[PDB]
Amino acid sequence: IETRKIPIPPHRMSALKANPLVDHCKLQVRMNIKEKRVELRSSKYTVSNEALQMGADFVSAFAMGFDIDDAIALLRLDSLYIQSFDIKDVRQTLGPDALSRAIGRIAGKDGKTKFAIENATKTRIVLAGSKVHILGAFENIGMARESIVSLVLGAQPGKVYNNLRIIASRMKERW
RNA sequence: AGAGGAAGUAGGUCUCCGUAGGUGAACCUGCGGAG
Repeated sequence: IETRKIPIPPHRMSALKANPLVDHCKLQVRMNIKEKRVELRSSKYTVSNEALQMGADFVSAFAMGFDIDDAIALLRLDSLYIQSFDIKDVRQTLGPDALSRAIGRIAGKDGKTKFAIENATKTRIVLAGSKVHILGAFENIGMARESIVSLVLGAQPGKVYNNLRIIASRMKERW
């Protein structure tokens, strides 16, 4: 018998107050969004450390900016990963014109560039300033990560999107 | 002004917060900030 408690940011508290993991994995839950904690407890119907760690990963992935439409995908498919890239990781210049210009390049007006990158490499990303979070299979996470870091190296989004599309097609192909 | 003669050229998304107005709890728009 093991328990795991996770902290949540003060962003998604109403969305966590929305309504089930006891039905999903037979693992008893408690919540308190004023101490920012969510208790996960394993019962006699709870069988595996896989179920424990996957419930923990599902709740933390809902906490870090994804909704349930992209979180029950993590509850369901075991090939699905999350990777959280800080924009402060590997940096091309020392100059502090970073945050606004970089996430203006990555996000794009009305979400055009983030959305086209998502549709191109089949991954699902969310963007909040310094931290950008990628969800999907880890080769798609590698594709989205190399596209985003080539966006912050200062390459144009048209050329980056073209190369991303051709790499995504060659990765979809079997032989 | 005249019929002839002869010639030549052809780039801030999402979420939250503080605002100000709107039709009020909520909610919408605009702005200023943090993730």
